[PDB]
Amino acid sequence: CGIVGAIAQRDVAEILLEGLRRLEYRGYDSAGLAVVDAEGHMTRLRRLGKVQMLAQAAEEHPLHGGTGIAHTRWATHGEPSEVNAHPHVSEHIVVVHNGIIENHEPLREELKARGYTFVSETDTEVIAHLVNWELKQGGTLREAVLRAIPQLRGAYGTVIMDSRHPDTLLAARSGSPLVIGLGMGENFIASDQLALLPVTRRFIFLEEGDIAEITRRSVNIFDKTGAEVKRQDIESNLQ
Amino acid sequence: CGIVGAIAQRDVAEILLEGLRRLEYRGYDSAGLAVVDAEGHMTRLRRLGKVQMLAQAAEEHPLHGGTGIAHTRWATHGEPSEVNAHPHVSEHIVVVHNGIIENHEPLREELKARGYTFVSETDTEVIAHLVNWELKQGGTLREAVLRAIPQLRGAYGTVIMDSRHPDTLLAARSGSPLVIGLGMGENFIASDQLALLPVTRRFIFLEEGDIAEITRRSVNIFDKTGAEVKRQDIESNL
Ligand SMILES: N[C@@H](CCC(=O)O)C(=O)O
Ligand SMILES: N[C@@H](CCC(=O)O)C(=O)O
Ligand code: NA
Ligand code: NA
Repeated sequence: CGIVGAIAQRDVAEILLEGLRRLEYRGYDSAGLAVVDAEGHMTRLRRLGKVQMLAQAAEEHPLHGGTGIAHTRWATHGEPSEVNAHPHVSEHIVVVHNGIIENHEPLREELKARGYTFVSETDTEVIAHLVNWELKQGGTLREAVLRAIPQLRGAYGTVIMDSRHPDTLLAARSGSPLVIGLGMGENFIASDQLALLPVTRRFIFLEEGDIAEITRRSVNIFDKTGAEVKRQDIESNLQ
Repeated sequence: CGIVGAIAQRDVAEILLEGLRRLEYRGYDSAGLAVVDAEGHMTRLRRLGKVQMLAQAAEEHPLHGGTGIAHTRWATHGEPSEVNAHPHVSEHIVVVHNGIIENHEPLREELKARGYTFVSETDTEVIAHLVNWELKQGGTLREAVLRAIPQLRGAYGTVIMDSRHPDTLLAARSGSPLVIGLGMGENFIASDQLALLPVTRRFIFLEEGDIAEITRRSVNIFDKTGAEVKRQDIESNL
């Protein structure tokens, strides 16, 4: 239900937690985050419960790394539990997701035949294993995500990262909002601009069907056929 | 003329240079910056001429480090030259300064007598040598600055760092404006809030006579008797 992501030189865990504090929708049930450092070391922490519980856990095990994604969940598929909380993983592929993957069943079956173990009951987890699958077929994360997204049906927003290549985040808007926040030598993404105001006031709103490749220094947006599209940045005057 | 400073986890050179670009409208003859990394390695680059010239040189000497100060100068003491541009140094003490130190002559002679060599013709350089002097007497950078400031007369603002302890910046407002910009796990300072808008919208204005010690995580403000004062932070989108 709430997504925040960041790709920066500085540690982003505190920015992600502050973003989640700004995305605490009535009835959400769990929260989690994953950060990866420059050497590809990933730390993921999830909790059934409130962002404050996650924040307290993060205080104990300080999470270093300039690339990360975080999520508050409002469960639709799978009961609230830490196992089902986001980020979900498929080895090096880490995903957070808002909305629903309608065709999760057939997809889950295909991936199971490809040798993938599902550990959660969520529709989300199919996104992770599928991008893992596509990436195995060769190409960059952007290319794999371009192949993946058409296979997914439903109303969703997702941000994906590959812990082996922590210099890029991929994001796709396909029935649920996402907005990019532009920083200086760092970039952010959230499902609501309100999450990002502490660190930037300049935004690019993704449009329906947009897939964005975000690095510390560049934002490149494409549609599903892989065509590059131009989206305007705007300065927000909200406090 | 324009001052920008930053103390962050990320490299700050780009933020400093952008801050200077935002200050060019005030006019200036030279500009410079200094950044220090976590290990105390200081890189200083100065140019007679435009910020764009400095930014170009920075592109060849990519400056790494999370603590730094930068300045555009409008010369009052000493002709425009790279030697007279700030930041000025005294070994590990590095200073940028707006305004004038009216009593620079007596202090310069005093510090010359004390063994310092002045490389520049600026009043500014006395600040660097004086803080270096006071620090030799013992204490923290904050303590040394508290002892230095009362010796200076003039209408000025200054930001000071010690490359040996890159986790703190000291700033003193004594007749020329300075504003702190509050970030998340980083803090900034400038002579004009316009310099800081790209990175934050929350500010604390230093009041006359305030001496601030700024770290990545905290801002502690004192008066000249060393008393802690509380200043209000305000949000200001321009
Ligand atoms: N359907 C996903 C995401 C729900 C949401 O948008 O929070 C889940 O149940 O985990
Ligand atoms: N008096 C100092 C500072 C001038 C300024 O405020 O730019 C100098 O001449 O370098
Ligand atoms: Na869709
Ligand atoms: Na004064």
